[PDB]
Amino acid sequence: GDIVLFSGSKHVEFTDWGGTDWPSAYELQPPYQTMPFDLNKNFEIKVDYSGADIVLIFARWEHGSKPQIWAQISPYYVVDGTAVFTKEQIAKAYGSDDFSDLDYIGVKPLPSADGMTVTKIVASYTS
Repeated sequence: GDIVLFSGSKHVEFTDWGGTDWPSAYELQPPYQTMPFDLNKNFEIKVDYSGADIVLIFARWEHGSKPQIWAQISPYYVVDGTAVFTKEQIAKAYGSDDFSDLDYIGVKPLPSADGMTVTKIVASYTS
């Protein structure tokens, strides 16, 4: 299956690492929002974007003894203005493919004069 998480034209301005705030094109908080795709499946996240380089963040906030995970990943690869992020890649960054503690998923730009525009985000299942 292919699951559209967003389609349209979402623009994010972010011209440098100036502030402590870091704006996103797309965010999910699994503990708080019903999920549009199944993290347990072998998935890839595909993002059609332009204007800035792009990063996917899987994060777990710090809770007692467990540290904050900020699994920021560059695309597994980019093709044709589409970034592809894989579960295996995400898992390697996150430390595991156990997402039972996952607090945050964010798609974010790196600094850009023009800002980043996302047109489509798709989760597809791979096997």
